[PDB]
Amino acid sequence: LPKSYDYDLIIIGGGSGGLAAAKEAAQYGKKVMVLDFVTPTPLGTRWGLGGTCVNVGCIPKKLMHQAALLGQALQDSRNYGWKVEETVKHDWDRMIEAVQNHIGSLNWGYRVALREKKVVYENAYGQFIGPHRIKATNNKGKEKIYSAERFLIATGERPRYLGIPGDKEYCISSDDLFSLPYCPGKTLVVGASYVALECAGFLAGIGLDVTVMVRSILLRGFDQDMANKIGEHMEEHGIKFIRQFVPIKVEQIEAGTPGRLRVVAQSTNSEEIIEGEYNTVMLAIGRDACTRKIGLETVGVKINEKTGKIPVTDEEQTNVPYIYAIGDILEDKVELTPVAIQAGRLLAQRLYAGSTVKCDYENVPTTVFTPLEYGACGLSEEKAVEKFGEENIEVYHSYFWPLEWTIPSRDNNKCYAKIICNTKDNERVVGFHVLGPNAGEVTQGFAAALKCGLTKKQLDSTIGIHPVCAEVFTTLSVTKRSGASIL
Amino acid sequence: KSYDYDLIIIGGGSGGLAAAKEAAQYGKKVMVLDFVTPTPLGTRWGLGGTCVNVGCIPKKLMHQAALLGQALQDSRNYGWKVEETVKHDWDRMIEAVQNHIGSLNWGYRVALREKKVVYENAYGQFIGPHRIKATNNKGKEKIYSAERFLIATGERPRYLGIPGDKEYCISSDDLFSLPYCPGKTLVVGASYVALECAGFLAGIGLDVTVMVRSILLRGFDQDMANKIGEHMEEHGIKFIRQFVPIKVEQIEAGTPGRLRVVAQSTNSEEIIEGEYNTVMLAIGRDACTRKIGLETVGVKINEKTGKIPVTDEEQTNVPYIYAIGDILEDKVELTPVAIQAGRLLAQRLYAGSTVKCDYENVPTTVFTPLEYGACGLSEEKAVEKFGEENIEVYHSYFWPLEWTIPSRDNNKCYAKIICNTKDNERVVGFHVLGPNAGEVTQGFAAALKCGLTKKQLDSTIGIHPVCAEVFTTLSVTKRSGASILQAGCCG
Ligand SMILES: Cc1cc2nc3c(=O)[nH]c(=O)nc-3n(C[C@H](O)[C@H](O)[C@H](O)COP(=O)(O)OP(=O)(O)OC[C@H]3O[C@@H](n4cnc5c(N)ncnc54)[C@H](O)[C@@H]3O)c2cc1C
Ligand SMILES: Cc1cc2nc3c(=O)[nH]c(=O)nc-3n(C[C@H](O)[C@H](O)[C@H](O)COP(=O)(O)OP(=O)(O)OC[C@H]3O[C@@H](n4cnc5c(N)ncnc54)[C@H](O)[C@@H]3O)c2cc1C
Repeated sequence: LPKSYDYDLIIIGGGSGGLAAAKEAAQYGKKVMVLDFVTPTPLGTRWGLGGTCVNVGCIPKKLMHQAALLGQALQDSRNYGWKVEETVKHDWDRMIEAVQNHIGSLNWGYRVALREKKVVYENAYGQFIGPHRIKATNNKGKEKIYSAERFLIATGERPRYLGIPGDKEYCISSDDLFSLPYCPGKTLVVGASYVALECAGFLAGIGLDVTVMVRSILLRGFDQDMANKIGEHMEEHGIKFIRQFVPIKVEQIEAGTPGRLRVVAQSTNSEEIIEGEYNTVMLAIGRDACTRKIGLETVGVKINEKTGKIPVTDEEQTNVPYIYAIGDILEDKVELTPVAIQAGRLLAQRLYAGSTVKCDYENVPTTVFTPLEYGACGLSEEKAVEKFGEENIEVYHSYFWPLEWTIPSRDNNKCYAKIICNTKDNERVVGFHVLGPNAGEVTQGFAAALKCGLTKKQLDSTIGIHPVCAEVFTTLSVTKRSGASIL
Repeated sequence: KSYDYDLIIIGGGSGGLAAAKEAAQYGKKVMVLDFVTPTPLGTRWGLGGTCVNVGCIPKKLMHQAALLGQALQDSRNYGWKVEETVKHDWDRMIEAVQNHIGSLNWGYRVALREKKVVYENAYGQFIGPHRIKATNNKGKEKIYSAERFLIATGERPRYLGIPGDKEYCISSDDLFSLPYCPGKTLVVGASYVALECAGFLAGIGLDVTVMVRSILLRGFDQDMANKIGEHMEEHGIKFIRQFVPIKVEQIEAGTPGRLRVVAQSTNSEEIIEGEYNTVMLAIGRDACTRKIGLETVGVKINEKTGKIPVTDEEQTNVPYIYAIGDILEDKVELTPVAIQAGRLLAQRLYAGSTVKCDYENVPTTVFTPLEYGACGLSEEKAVEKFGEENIEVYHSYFWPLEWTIPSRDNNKCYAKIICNTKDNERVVGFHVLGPNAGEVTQGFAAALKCGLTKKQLDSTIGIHPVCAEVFTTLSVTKRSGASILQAGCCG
């Protein structure tokens, strides 16, 4: 009668948002349970507690990015006086081992964090079966049913495939790459998402022959001027591109570790068809919300059956009152770990602690870890013009050259900076974009500045820090309208 | 009213060249005098100022060489097949650093020619109202008149009045061009210069020691300072605390030679002595305001400190004479600040701008082995100004993803913001000890210019996985008592 459900809250999904909400909730003394299960990849790769970010996302992605940056660091050191050979060899295996070992340490940590906070953790797949009731199936098949006063859906997504011959059977994806047991060799990454380019990037940085087949534009959604510059930088530094082509079939010329596959691709506007041979073929074309097979119908949760995303209120509530959702699965939000975490944390506070602070998904900063990092926050130049009108938007930009690059004598005028201003609003800074080293580190603070209503005037009154990249933003004086060169 | 120039600028450094260029842009006739008086050992350098030749630029570049050494070690675990120990070539480094400086020197000259600014490589001194004498290198003098003057003369490495220093010791001015590897070195003092150089020299593979009179980094937050101290000590750099040297003597000339430093305790009658190959003096700097005939024109300066008191518009007591840069009294001794002032000043005069240079919450970064960025009040200064009870301090440790594979330095990086509870917990102080601290600090500075509040900070989302994000989620205050050991195995 008065709440005798099994738990005050059940969380489907032990990833970024999941674990965040779990911990926050436990802190206010609620009986919480977290179900987390990892469904193997078509090739049978699986991993521990943590979510996408910990095992197959940010964490390992960044670390390999770093291995690539360090190779560059080995070359840069020659001119600064370190006596190193001109060509240093890299060991895939040694790397993966190290990365997987860190991951393992994180898996275990999350497990312990849960135990310590008195949160029950079942490594089982969940699916609702009826109001306030869920079924959990473990790895052996054994099932059990639990009731709970509320539910949080934090299930995340997974690498999408092409419906084409040979993919699930021969191709790998983000899920497999970070634990690959052999050097991928001549690789072909397919798609032009953040993931696509980031991986093509580190793969090239560690010495492999890489090619990237794109269907249309690079980084759809991101500022196109910037994207194109990332493209250009990648192309100038190894990575080869095949533009306007989608593959139609992949066939195994020979199994191995790695083997040899042949990819047959077709033009997206010609009847032209090509074919090439590669050791590995990574599919990085998009990801699919894990919202379909969890029996949402039995409980009444309305999801956009088209996209897979779960519409939700500004408080992360679904149509069904006692069921909430956060994370990648949300519809029209931001598909990033910190967001998932913020939502999870604040939601729990809103329920179990009287907080009334809603997660703010506006001008969420982001960074794409391509060989030349790109950081960003706010409107792209396109989306800015559209929203306020070409006439009311001023664009201040400038190239720049990292002091650290002068001795090695490389890449002058590749790094780029631009802010977007709203003339109708005291030249408010509505867009912040930076292409260059340590882009994430540079962007974080300017994000807190946009949350404060940074004005070009106030920016101009800030003094830069010399000599560091980030200062280029304190002295932007050339506008794009003007016409002046910044080259 | 028939003067030779609309403006004469003494000093072709950071603020000098900035005002020069800005003024020329509004079509005024401008002249810049820049002369470099050698170091007791006779080192000299081109156009540019302290920062270009013997400051920021070469300082950071070497800091970088030290970081790359660490990058070489870090690369092994990420799979790169590198030796355990790589040797460093001092000569090759300096040649490269000096080559960049050179290109910068030339650059600045061309920038002046192109903007139609007259450059005289001569030392200047006022001789009487609106008139100055310029003495070149050979001795030949000339006199010029101008409707207004800008004093942007900067400072120079200060010495100890003690036996053997000017004769056997090097300073920031010499180090960046040193023609030989300094070998076992002893750095005297604990200024940011002191620590930064001790830092890179150690990072490059040298035996380094640091003799300190009292506290490290006087002026900066002490909790932070101490942490840098501790980090340096734990990573090579040796320290001798509470000791000032009393005499330095050459046990044997050479490249480098061998010197013997004799030092006296600062609270005991104890005296010690050690032998070193080089001895760098980094105890402070002196304002170049004394030998420029300021009396002949009436310019009033603080005769004690050497600094020139000035208005909020950078004006001296003498209306047609202005001053910017390190020289100023109670300002901020940083290149970007000199530049801002110089630029804005020229606009105020020659363009009707009414925008004054804002010296409040100027961000800064001490490039020690573990960088330290900062902006606004220190914790100490915040407490004093608003009262212990009204100050809340949010802090946390953090561990760079980049350092996990090489498995090193867990919980060394540290972050802390100071808030004023009486003012919607405004963020009055921002301090971060970790990699790329300048890059991390720059943006939060623009935030403080906007009145960033802890609430607004909390509403900002972090970028993952990046160091700077630790600031978006500070929940532990110092008052509370909670421990902040953030990162063992997880969270
Ligand atoms: C290659 C790659 C790189 C990325 N890089 C970054 C980056 O640098 N920065 C950033 O912010 N974001 C990055 N992301 C995105 C980030 O990983 C996601 O935004 C974040 O992980 C979403 O957290 P989540 O909890 O909502 O989804 P998830 O983290 O994926 O949590 C989902 C968990 O739920 C489990 N699960 C699913 N269904 C069930 C069920 N029915 N029962 C039990 N358990 C279930 C899943 O197996 C999974 O472990 C990256 C993603 C990828 C793929
Ligand atoms: C080792 C070191 C590291 C530093 N690192 C940093 C850093 O990382 N970031 C930062 O912001 N700041 C740094 N600084 C401080 C920065 O260099 C100064 O704040 C800045 O250079 C001051 O510019 P200025 O024009 O006021 O003086 P200066 O730049 O030094 O310009 C002075 C010029 O005037 C010339 N001159 C002097 N008298 C005469 C005369 N009578 N006639 C003709 N010419 C004359 C001098 O030779 C000199 O070239 C550092 C300083 C040092 C010493």
